[PDB]
Amino acid sequence: SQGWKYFKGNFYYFSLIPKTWYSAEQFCVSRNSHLTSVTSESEQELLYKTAGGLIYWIGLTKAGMEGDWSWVDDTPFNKVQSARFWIPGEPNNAGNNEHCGNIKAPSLQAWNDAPCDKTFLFICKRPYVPSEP
Amino acid sequence: GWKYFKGNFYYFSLIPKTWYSAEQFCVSRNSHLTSVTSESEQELLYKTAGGLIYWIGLTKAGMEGDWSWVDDTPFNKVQSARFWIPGEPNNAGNNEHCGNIKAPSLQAWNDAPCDKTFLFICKRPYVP
Amino acid sequence: SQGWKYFKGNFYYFSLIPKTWYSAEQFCVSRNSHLTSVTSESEQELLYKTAGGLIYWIGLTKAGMEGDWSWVDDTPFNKVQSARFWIPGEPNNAGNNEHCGNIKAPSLQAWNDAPCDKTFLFICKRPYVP
Amino acid sequence: SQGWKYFKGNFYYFSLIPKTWYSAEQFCVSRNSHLTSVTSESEQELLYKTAGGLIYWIGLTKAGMEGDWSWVDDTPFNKVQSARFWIPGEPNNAGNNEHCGNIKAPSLQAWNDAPCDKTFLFICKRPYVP
Amino acid sequence: GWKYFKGNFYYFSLIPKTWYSAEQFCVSRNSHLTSVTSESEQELLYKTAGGLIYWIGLTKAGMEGDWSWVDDTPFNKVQSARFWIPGEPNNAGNNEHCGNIKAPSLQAWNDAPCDKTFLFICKRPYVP
Amino acid sequence: SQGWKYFKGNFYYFSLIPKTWYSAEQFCVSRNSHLTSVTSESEQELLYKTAGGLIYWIGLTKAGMEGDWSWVDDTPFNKVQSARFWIPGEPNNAGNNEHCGNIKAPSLQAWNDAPCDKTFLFICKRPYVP
Amino acid sequence: SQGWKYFKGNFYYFSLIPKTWYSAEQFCVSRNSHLTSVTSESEQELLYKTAGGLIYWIGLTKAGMEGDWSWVDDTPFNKVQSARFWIPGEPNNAGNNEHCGNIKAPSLQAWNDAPCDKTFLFICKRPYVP
Amino acid sequence: SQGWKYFKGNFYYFSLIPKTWYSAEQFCVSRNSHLTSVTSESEQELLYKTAGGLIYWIGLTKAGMEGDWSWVDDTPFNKVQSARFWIPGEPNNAGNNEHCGNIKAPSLQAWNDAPCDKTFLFICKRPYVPSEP
Ligand SMILES: [Ca+2]
Ligand SMILES: [Ca+2]
Ligand SMILES: [Ca+2]
Ligand SMILES: [Ca+2]
Ligand SMILES: [Ca+2]
Ligand SMILES: [Ca+2]
Ligand SMILES: [Ca+2]
Ligand SMILES: [Ca+2]
Ligand SMILES: [Cl-]
Ligand SMILES: [Cl-]
Ligand SMILES: [Mg+2]
Ligand SMILES: [Mg+2]
Ligand SMILES: [Mg+2]
Ligand SMILES: [Mg+2]
Ligand SMILES: [Mg+2]
Ligand SMILES: [Mg+2]
Ligand SMILES: [Mg+2]
Ligand SMILES: [Mg+2]
Repeated sequence: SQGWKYFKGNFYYFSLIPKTWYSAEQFCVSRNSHLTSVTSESEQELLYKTAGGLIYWIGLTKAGMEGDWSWVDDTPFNKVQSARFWIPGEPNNAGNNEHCGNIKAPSLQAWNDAPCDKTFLFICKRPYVPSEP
Repeated sequence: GWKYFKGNFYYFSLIPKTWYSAEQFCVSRNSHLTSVTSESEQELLYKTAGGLIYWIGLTKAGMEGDWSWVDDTPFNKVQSARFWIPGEPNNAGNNEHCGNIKAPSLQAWNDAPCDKTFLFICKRPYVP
Repeated sequence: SQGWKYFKGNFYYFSLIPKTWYSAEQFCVSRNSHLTSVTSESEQELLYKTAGGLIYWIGLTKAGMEGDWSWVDDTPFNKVQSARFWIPGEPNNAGNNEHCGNIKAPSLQAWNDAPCDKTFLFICKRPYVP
Repeated sequence: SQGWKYFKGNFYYFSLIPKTWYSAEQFCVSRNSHLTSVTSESEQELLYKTAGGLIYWIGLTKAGMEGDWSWVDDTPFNKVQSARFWIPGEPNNAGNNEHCGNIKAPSLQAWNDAPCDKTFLFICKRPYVP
Repeated sequence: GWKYFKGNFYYFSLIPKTWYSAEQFCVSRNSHLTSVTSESEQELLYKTAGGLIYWIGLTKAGMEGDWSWVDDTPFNKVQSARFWIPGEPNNAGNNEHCGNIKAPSLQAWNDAPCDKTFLFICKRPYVP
Repeated sequence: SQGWKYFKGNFYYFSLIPKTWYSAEQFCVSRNSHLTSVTSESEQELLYKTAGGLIYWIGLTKAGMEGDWSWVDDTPFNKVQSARFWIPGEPNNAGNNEHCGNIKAPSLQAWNDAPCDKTFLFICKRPYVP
Repeated sequence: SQGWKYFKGNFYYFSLIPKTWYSAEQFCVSRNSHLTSVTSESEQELLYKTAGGLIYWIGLTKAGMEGDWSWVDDTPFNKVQSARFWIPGEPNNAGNNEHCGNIKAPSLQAWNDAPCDKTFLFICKRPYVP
Repeated sequence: SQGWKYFKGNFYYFSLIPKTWYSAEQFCVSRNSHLTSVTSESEQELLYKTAGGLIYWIGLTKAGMEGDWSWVDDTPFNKVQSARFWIPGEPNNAGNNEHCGNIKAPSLQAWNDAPCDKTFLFICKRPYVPSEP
């Protein structure tokens, strides 16, 4: 597929069709990828600038017993270093039912919690694995 | 309301949810949507289900869309072929990427769209 | 890789060279496999009969903070259903240092815990792919 | 334990007793941690300066049938961005037997591959989780 | 080599081509991949085909992926349901958007990927 | 729209108001239909029996440079198989001006050509949608 | 015919005899042409200047169950880019019976909808095909 | 679907996956569209500038008895006014088997004939039909 943008050792797909969070993950896995994690300011900047005004699912979901946030790609979640990327006042767990996260605002403070069963465009991340000629 | 069988507890829900919302329900209860790895466990499940459809932990994984178990039990294509309803998985509409227990038989499983809501079964390990 | 034996949807490799548990694991992963799990009586039977009274690393290892036993292939470990597959009195954690497990006796009570850095022959399991 | 050191959302344990790579990773998992991953220059610099010229196992290990490097804490391994962190000429798979990695040189270019069965001090990592 | 039947001529090719390359072959011969609109024409085709698979003018059209005829004969869902192999069209792999004559029966049609190569049948009208 | 009669996968509307051929066509298209084609004997039978000995525009019209007859619904026109459905001696092109066709006689030899701008009742055909 | 006029890859016939919209379109099809479409300002200007203040049927006709305008030569009708070409206030469907369109006013805003059964001179178009 | 760009009363989809010419058409029809026609310089400019260096099928195909070029959307083909949009020396009917057309060069002279059964990205065109509020 076209549509995979390179950045710092990964490729990033910004979908054209909207899915629920899990259906989006399943499309990523079928493409040897996962909904993206975000572990730096420069990655966050890529995603929000590319996103423009459109809302995209990323790999953020609740998991374990205390519903701590987690990344579907299994990156260990760093709550300290992730606090800077939430919209102010998010996560707000609107109606006690917002257990997945998307990029919503055009700022490094971009993430919002939303219900997993809601449909949005999504971002996949696929590793690049070079090899010496 | 958990039912005990062979080292696990099983929760047959009362409320329907999508496949992933059921899976997060189970993870909040220290469990996962159930795997099925023996004819006796298939039989416990379809006898308990009383003819109603329940999501189980079957979902697709990889580019080739091989089936997998959300609890990470390796999925055995050969030993489980017998556990599908004849004709399934049929991938209806190109959008059936999760599995449920449907027919009261060893040949019980169907593929269904993951965003459909059904009752669901969690499996929690008993650790004495 | 040759010398794989087929049973119920998996192939099994019985090594002829001893490794530590982890290095055994590494060898299996280089052959697209894992040290084997054991999840039914017929599989245990295959494995101890095949082993021929010789000792092999299997995929048993402690994990998490309670040191509960686990499978390195990520099969959920069923403690109740596996209790019958340990040699009586195992796992005894000799020296407080036996954090891996092997097939040691030719019996359905076959398994012993042993130190991970001891070297034994090992059993890999690989899924049959159609 | 008293001696966990804090940086950027994670705590680090520098061991005082040497272990094989897997026995080190079991000790980290018994402390609710894993052998450490390295995902930025600032983290590599903390680790090699703290190591103070002593060799420590880190979470580098081969995985998959290709033998690509990975992190035992399941952080996706970024081969492009990690190339800066190996000592020049490593991983060199000396002896065809170097399947685990440690912090060896006091430099941003610090890592070596070594036999998993060698004993070295080791470094565990765990995120702060309120 | 054209076979005459009920006001049309029919060409059973000797060379296999994709569905659209066969259709352009037929258009270069003042014809189209055949429509089928009666049991007698179905029967002429599957008896002449001698058990071999031929593309015919069946292809999908609209957002709902209704079948259509390339020669613009309106496609009658009710009168043609009988002309499919039982189970078809099954849309195998999500990529079967053209039709061929496959089984020697009134129940003859299969859906297949349009980029597969088969022999093909053109229909040219006879205008006295 | 009501008053549609079902036969073999289509519905048929027999108007009660006369139009020119084209305006009849327009009316059918506003009801998601076309002036009807006729492609089997049973359909012709339905249509002339229903018409009850009254004259109706059908979808027959000349098109292309030879003035061959055609169907406005784009069914390919089968000249050989339709010859039996014209009244003997039709189409006679009276006045060199009869470029549309109607069902006129209650017989399988039913059709006549007539001028397009004459007004008659008309028959629309609409596919049954499941 | 001698009198076809050429512009931008197409020839145009301005009739001398008036016909209903459909009988005009049949006359164009007997000349290997269609009532004309209009797809640019320069084509509209050629047509209204040539028309010289006389009304001509063009290929505008309703099609589909919604009654959207279309071109009889099957040029996809661009409703956005055609809005400039209607006389202000048209199509006004006078009488609920105006299903065809003609060039009426000598202006870029030229088109009116009129009853298809009205007789007017008409304009045929055909591409040059070497 | 996102990915539909507006221009002069139509929307234009530049695909992310490559198909044969007909399979591309079939995807367009499933989306209530067709492979695009090109009837002006300004439309041609849109397509080649958007395309960049990537090759896309357009609606150009041979049809009728003399294999004249035609548009799949049924726009009548104007050979005079289309001559300016072919790459120099195209169409060349390489190996007597090039019966479909794509946009290839980054110029108003952009079209090339190629075999219909070859796979390329493709462009669909969908009409916009406004209605007064
Ligand atoms: Ca929220
Ligand atoms: Ca199914
Ligand atoms: Ca022991
Ligand atoms: Ca080395
Ligand atoms: Ca099929
Ligand atoms: Ca007559
Ligand atoms: Ca008017
Ligand atoms: Ca060429
Ligand atoms: Cl950062
Ligand atoms: Cl232009
Ligand atoms: Mg997409
Ligand atoms: Mg419940
Ligand atoms: Mg060996
Ligand atoms: Mg220590
Ligand atoms: Mg041939
Ligand atoms: Mg009426
Ligand atoms: Mg005249
Ligand atoms: Mg696409």
